Amino acid sequence: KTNMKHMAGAAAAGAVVGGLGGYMLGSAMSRPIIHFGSDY
Amino acid sequence: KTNMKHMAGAAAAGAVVGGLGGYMLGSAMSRPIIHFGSDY
Amino acid sequence: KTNMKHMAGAAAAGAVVGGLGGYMLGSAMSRPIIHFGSDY
Amino acid sequence: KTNMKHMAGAAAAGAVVGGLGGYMLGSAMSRPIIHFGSDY
Amino acid sequence: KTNMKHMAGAAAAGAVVGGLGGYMLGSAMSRPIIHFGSDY
Amino acid sequence: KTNMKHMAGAAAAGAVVGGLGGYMLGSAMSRPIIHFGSDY
Amino acid sequence: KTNMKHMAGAAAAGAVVGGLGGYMLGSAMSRPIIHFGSDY
Amino acid sequence: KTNMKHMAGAAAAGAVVGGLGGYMLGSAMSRPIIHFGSDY
Amino acid sequence: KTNMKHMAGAAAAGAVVGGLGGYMLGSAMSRPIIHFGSDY
Amino acid sequence: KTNMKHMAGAAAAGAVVGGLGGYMLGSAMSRPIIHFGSDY
Repeated sequence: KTNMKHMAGAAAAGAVVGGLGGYMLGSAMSRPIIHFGSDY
Repeated sequence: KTNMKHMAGAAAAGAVVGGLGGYMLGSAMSRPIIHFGSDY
Repeated sequence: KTNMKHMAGAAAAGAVVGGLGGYMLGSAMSRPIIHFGSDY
Repeated sequence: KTNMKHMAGAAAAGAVVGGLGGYMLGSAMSRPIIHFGSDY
Repeated sequence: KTNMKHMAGAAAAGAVVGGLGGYMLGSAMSRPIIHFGSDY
Repeated sequence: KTNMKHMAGAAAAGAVVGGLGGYMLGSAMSRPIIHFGSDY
Repeated sequence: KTNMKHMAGAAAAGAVVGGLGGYMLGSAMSRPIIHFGSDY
Repeated sequence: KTNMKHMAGAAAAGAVVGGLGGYMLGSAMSRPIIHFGSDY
Repeated sequence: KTNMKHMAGAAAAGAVVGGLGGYMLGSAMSRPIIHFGSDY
Repeated sequence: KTNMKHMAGAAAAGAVVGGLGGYMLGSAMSRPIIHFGSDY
């Protein structure tokens, strides 16, 4: 029995926020997640 | 028995928020997720 | 018995929000997800 | 017995929101999902 | 017995929202999903 | 003057090749492209 | 003057090739393209 | 004058090649590209 | 004059190659590229 | 004059190669690239 499981080459997560004009009284929220496969 | 399971080449998640004009009294929310396959 | 399961080449999820004019008193919400196949 | 199951080449999900004129007192909501095939 | 099941080349889902004129007091909601075939 | 040009929500291109039976002395070639609109 | 041009929600291009029986001495070629509108 | 040009939410390109049976004396070539809009 | 140009949320490119059966005397070549918009 | 150009949230490129059966006398080549927009 041979097993190869739960792999990925490259994974990247991020966010870019830019304040250049206007007022921006609110918010700029970002929550990007990456989850692989869990074994049971 | 040979097994190859739950793989992906490249996975990327993110968001770009740009404030250049207007007021932006509200919000800019982003939640992108990536989940692979879980074993049971 | 040979098995090859739950794979994908490349997967990407994200959102771009741009404030350039108007007021934007509301919101700009985005939740894009990607889920692979789970084993039972 | 040979098995090849639940694969896809490339999968991408996202949204683009642009505020350039008007007021936008409301919302711009987007929830695009992609789910592969689950095994039972 | 040989099996090849639940595959697709490329799958993409998203939405583009543009505020350029008018008031937009309402909403712009989009929920596009893509689901493959599940095994039982 | 206000301008919004050359946008798309999500774009994905790929190919899946599976060798499970037969001989496959030939080839399996795939070249899928996606090009947006160019400005002049 | 207000302008909104050359947009699409989601665009995907791909191909699936499966070798399961026979000989396949020939080829399986696929070239699907997607081009948006160009400005002049 | 306000300008918003050449954007996309998420873009992904890839290929999955699987050798499980047969001989595969040939090839499995894939070249998927994605190009945005160029300014002149 | 305000300018917002050549953006994307998330971009991912990759390939998965799996040798599980058969001989694979040939090749498994993949070259997926992603190019944004160039300014002139 | 305000300028925001050539941005992306997250970008990832990679490849996964798995040798589990067969002979693999050939090759498994992958060259995925990602290029942003160049200014002139």
